[PDB]
Amino acid sequence: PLPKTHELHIFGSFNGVEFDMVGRGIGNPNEGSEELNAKFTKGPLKFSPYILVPHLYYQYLPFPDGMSPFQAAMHDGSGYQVHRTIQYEDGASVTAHYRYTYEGSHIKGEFQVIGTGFPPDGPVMTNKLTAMDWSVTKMLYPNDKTILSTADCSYTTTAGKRYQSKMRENNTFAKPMAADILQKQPMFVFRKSELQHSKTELTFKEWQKAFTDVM
Amino acid sequence: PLPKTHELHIFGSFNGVEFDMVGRGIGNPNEGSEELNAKFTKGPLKFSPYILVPHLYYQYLPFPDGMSPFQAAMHDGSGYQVHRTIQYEDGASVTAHYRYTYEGSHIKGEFQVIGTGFPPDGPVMTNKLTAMDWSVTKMLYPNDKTILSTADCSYTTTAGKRYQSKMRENNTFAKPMAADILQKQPMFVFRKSELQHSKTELTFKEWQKAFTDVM
Amino acid sequence: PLPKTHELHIFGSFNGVEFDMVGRGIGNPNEGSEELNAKFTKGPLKFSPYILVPHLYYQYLPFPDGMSPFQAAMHDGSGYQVHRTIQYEDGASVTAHYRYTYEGSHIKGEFQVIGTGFPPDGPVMTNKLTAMDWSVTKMLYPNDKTILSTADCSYTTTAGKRYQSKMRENNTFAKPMAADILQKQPMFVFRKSELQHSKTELTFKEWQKAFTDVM
Amino acid sequence: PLPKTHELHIFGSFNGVEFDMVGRGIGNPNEGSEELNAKFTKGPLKFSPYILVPHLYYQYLPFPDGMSPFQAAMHDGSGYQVHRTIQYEDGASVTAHYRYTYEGSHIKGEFQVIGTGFPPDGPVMTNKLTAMDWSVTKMLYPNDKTILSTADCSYTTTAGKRYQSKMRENNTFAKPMAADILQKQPMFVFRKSELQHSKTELTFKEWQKAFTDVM
Repeated sequence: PLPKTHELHIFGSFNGVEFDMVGRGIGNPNEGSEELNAKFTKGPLKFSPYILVPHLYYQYLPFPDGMSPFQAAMHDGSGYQVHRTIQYEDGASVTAHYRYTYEGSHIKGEFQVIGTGFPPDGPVMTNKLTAMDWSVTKMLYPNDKTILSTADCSYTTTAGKRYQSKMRENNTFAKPMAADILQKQPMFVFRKSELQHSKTELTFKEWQKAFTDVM
Repeated sequence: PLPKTHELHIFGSFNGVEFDMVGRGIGNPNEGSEELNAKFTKGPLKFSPYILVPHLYYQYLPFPDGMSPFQAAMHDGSGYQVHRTIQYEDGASVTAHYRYTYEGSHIKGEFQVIGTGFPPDGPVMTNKLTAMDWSVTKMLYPNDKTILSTADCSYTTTAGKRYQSKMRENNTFAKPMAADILQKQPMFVFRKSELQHSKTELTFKEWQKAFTDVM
Repeated sequence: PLPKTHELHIFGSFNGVEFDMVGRGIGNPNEGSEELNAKFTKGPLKFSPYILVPHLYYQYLPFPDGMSPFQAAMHDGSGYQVHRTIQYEDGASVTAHYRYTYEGSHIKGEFQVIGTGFPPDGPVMTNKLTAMDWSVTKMLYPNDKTILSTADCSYTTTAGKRYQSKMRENNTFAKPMAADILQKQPMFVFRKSELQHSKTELTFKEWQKAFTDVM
Repeated sequence: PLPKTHELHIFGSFNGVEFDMVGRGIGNPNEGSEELNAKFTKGPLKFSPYILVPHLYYQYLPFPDGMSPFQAAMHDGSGYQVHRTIQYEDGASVTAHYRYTYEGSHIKGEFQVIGTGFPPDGPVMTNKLTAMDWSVTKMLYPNDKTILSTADCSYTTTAGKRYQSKMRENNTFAKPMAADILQKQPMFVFRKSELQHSKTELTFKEWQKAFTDVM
């Protein structure tokens, strides 16, 4: 059972201040596209909404020859969990844990996001991020139940210089990934993200494309 | 009030498997010592108990000329939160968030600890860790409510090759730290740990000593 | 002109033991292909020849809409230098500096390569590396004379487990890169490498392809 | 023999522009002190003289119970080489290789230093560094000929924020280090630095102190 709709709940804190957000979306699991609308609960954000982009659904991502491991684990209900760290060039750090429940073609996401060390005068706390650069993630399978994923991420700023980060995650599966997934390493994923936000809501879209080669 | 006793609740998961642990302890805040006993809330652990050492109370740490910022925040109840990431040389990662409540001289710790990507054949999952090397943490105060602390950590193993990690954390304070704290940077902290564990319990001791100089 | 032939001189040390290698080769600057043969002056190497892969010619890399900055800089003779760091998961490190001279369509490379801390019983020093995984490099242009390039690299080994590294470099240009090159960021590059080696010598090939998108 | 005098030759480049320095100094190998006078070869530095601090003689460093391995390698003439990498918070990097010859108690150092990616508007290239913070280096001995040393380094700057770096090195010994040295790990080294500079020259002092404990 592959997804068509999803809900999001982010909870946690930024620089010691609790925050919470809910959203709902749609996507196309055959084309790795998704979109989400989220209404900011109680007034504006005290930080750049662009910082939320990674935390705003790999179940929408197909692989070249068949289901992604993410899709397979939804389809058989065994599931996976995501444990992510992001280290920002100015010393800030975000840690995140993602858990999912499924009903038919509907995903429910419960995302714990904790951010600290954002400089009060930095681009995140002063809302100077203007967009997130397209990215390539590299995935390896150190064992049959664990994916290690790495990316070098970056945002454009109003200043003109890019705000960089290193993103690392483990994806841990309750059951082993299928042979035909494991035999194709490394696996890369190209992602494009678009965020438009106003005072009291945001609209998010992501396109993802898995590839082993470009030549 | 300075602390004299504490209790510990750790909850989270390692390699996707929930675990939970409680214990009780004592310490001397004039001398930066502590002692903790804990039982496992389910038979033996499925990983080296030595991996828990950083998660097993900086309120017991004084500074050279007065209270640590940790002590001052316990004393006036305004408090601090710890956000820690540990990256292990074999690709495992741990993220942690520490929160505290105070009842006079008593500390209640609620510690979320999430570990992923420990190789099933690695020294953590096959219990080859023998002890935690003595360590030096470097602390800087990038602003008046934030400490950034870093350390290069290592364990001895049965094979005799060290198991290394990099530890990084923010400590985020509700109230600005005192000017006299903010004046002395970098501040270093020496730590020694000992862990004795058996099948169904562990005993933990830590000594901590702040210093700006050794000459 | 665009390059058609090249020679290689690598000098430096691995774990404090000097080594030196010369080699010659050809490539197709319109397709991003190159190959190289090098005889060992003093018989089979003291470490895995696979470790040399990144050090065995971006002048053969075209860009999607015309010349790469590398090709342009060769064209006007103004040139560029590469300064590269590679950090291996077992604590080893390599630093490298590449300088080039040009005689028409022939490239002469002088590469200093210094490696240290490769454990004697590790996969490099005991020749357990079997191949270098295909890679994706992310390139940004923090200023008009500088590229910053990052890749997460990995080799296959005999014992099945991957041998990972992080590769970071600057490419520094004597004259600014063209505004047309500077406009399209990030720029990714896909690389495939092939190495075969005898007791006597080695043969190396590389295919590189630049892309801003896969969709 | 222990050292009492040294000369220095740094050669290399910063942001692809060659520089060269020669200098002369003295020190006390029983107390871990040194001083150096050094001259800028042509005109002033295009960059902060403070960036040079780590490149401006562990032979002066005694150990708590006897000679450091650095001093023992000098004494018997077998020697060691230093291979150092430094990663700066704004994306810059320096690699250095130190080689030494000895004539009795006189050291001759030949230091290759290569720096790239320092932003033209950053604190190095616009001369905003004001001092190098006191530092603690952690040393481990993964094998009997190899030290791994790590330190988190920081400078004060004119803009009211620190400029941080991560320094990593291997020190590689032509002869095995002594077992009395190999048995005590980790070993830490505390270092203090002072720098003064004019248009034509600088004066540098360092104090180093090895310690296994502070309690």
